Amino acid sequence: GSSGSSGMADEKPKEGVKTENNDHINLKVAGQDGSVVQFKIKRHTPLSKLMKAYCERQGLSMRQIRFRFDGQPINETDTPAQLEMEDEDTIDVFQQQTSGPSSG
Repeated sequence: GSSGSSGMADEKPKEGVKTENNDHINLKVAGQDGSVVQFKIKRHTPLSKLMKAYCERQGLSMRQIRFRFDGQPINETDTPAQLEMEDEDTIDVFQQQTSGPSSG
C-alpha cells in the first residue's frame, strides 16, 4: 500500500574516559567554515576511536566524511605513531552539509 517509514533514533549516545597524563597527542581537525575539533589520543592507539568520535560529535557518518594526514588517505586501523603524528598536529577532513529528516 505504498507504505513506508524511518526512524534511526540514535545520535551515538555514549561517553568515554581518559587518564591524567601528558603522554598523549592532540590533533586539530579542520572541516567547518570556522570550527576546529581537537582530539586527545595515545601514540599507540588506532585513529578508529578518534574518527568515530569525530562523527558522533557532528552526528555524521564515517563514510559521508573522510580523514587525511599530510595530504594522504588514513585508515582507522593505522596509528598516530606510524605516521609520526607529532604534538599539536592538524588532521584533514571534509565536513559536507547534509541535513537529516529525522531528529535525535
